[PDB]
Amino acid sequence: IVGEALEYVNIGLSHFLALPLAQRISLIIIIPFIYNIVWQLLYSLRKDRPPLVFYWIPWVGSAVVYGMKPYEFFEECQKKYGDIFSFVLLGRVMTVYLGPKGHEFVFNAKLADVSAEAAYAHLTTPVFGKGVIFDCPNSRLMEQKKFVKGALTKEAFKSYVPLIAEEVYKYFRDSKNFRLNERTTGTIDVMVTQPEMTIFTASRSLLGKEMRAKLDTDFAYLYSDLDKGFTPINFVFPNLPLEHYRKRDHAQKAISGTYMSLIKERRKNNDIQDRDLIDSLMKNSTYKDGVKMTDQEIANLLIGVLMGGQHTSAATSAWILLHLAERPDVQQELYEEQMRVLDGGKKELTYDLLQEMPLLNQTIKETLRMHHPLHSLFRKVMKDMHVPNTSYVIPAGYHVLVSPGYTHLRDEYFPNAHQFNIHRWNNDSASSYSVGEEVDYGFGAISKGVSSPYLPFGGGRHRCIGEHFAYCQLGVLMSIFIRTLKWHYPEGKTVPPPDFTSMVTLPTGPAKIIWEKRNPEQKIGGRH
Ligand SMILES: CC[C@@H]([C@H](C)O)n1ncn(-c2ccc(N3CCN(c4ccc(OC[C@@H]5CO[C@@](Cn6cncn6)(c6ccc(F)cc6F)C5)cc4)CC3)cc2)c1=O
Ligand code: HEM
Repeated sequence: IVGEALEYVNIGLSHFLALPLAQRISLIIIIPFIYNIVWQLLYSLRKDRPPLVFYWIPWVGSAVVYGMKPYEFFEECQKKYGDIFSFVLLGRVMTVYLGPKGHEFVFNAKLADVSAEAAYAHLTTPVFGKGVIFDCPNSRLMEQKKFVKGALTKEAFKSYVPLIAEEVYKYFRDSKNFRLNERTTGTIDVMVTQPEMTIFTASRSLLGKEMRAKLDTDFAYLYSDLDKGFTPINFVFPNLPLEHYRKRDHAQKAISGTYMSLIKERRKNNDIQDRDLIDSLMKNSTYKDGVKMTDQEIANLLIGVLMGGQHTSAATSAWILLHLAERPDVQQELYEEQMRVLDGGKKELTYDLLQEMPLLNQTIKETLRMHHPLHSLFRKVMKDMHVPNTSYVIPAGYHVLVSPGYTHLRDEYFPNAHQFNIHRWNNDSASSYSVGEEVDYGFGAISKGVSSPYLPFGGGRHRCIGEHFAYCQLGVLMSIFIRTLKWHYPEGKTVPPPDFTSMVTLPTGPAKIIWEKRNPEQKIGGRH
């Protein structure tokens, strides 16, 4: 008889429940630890699954090392399993596909196969507000990107360039970090100066003079509040009853409220021109089904667009300054270009003249290669995906992770990849371009192929639409920096390592540089 054993299960269950609440808790710990380790070992037997990176702590997965040095993580994984592999991240299984084929597999994936908004909505909806970007169907996103692109035209850029220049000179004149009319040399932290320069120039151009004027008041503090709410933690803890989160939410309401105030006032004046992104969205934000964006959605879309461009651009100009700080040879070469194109500084900078500064654009290009702001782009897998030329199947509920920034740093695709060399882009200074066929997902014709090893602006339906705005802003900014100042490192200092745990791969601060005026007696005019 074995029925005596079935009794003994029951008995065992009872004897278990009467263990001391000390031993019983550790069992509550030690059991999932063992099952996890067992499940992985069984998972490796499955060959329609990409290799899974081993980990001890359940749920947490490889979060720590991935968070701290994702490119070094990816390299070790790549050496062991090749380009396709999975790892556990805070409850989620990420399947990484490295290299150009990975770009193709994720960026060009079927709309039915993956979802970005499913990956990203928690990160962004709390910050931007409802109804826009990733809080709406992909088809709504496609048209929003079309609306915003409508204020990012060549003629807009011609009008923005002098507005941006004015803000940069204003910042050199009035900021305590510079004060060039009073000081001929000084030390700055680029992680302090660049976010300020960035929001000032982006506000003035995209949002207009009134909105820029508000950053000169206490209202600036709300931007700082909202800004602090744009962080990776939102991936895990989007909302939780703390101080941090209420300021953020308050800020969102307060800032969207201000844009709406301006919007409603411009319409109640028939004062709707072609100045800024606000005018533009007012005139052009009706979807194809005839539904119009609400004033709230318009305001929210403004916040999203300003916030995203804030962090990518601010990090990029910081890195540019940092790399040039140890390359007086490159500052020198850039200065010669400025003198040539602007006739010794006589000519006023314009959008057309910016396009005749290939070395400057190449410098932005090379900084975006060495410092892709977003080291990992995500999609949630919605339908089972088979990985071509493999037996691999990525089951729904997984996430795919693509990382062009990792490929940016591979010697195979960029010789001496960890060397800053703007001349690798000689006669190839364009922000990006297509090597063949194009396609349109609803916001303009863009490259069909996404196989370039250089993809700072992504590709496919979720491709950036800010690239030309960013080059315009970075271009004006760096053209004025170069013409006005030389700079270098404090003794024994050099380019800092990136902080891969922040929203963007900004430098680990404080990252200080020492500036000095090229023309000590040059004064910046205007009232203050
Ligand atoms: C827990 C213990 C801790 C210890 C120390 O290990 N740890 N362990 C692990 N980690 C860890 C691990 C990983 C990370 N992150 C990985 C994910 N990252 C990330 C960032 C942004 C992303 O943005 C998605 C969209 C794309 O478009 C944007 C952006 N944009 C594009 N153009 C302009 N803006 C956009 C678009 C349109 C708009 F209109 C606006 C927008 F914004 C938003 C996607 C991914 C951040 C870093 C951080 C920390 C830890 O910290
Ligand atoms: C150096 C500057 C920038 C870089 C490197 C950059 C990079 C990117 C990348 C990689 C994506 C695709 C994300 C994904 O596929 O998951 C993206 C998307 C996007 N970016 Fe940018 N970006 C920059 C600046 C800007 C600016 C200045 C704006 C607005 C003025 C902007 C607005 C957008 C928008 C609207 C999307 C679409 C997101 C989607 O369709 O899912 N970006 N950007």
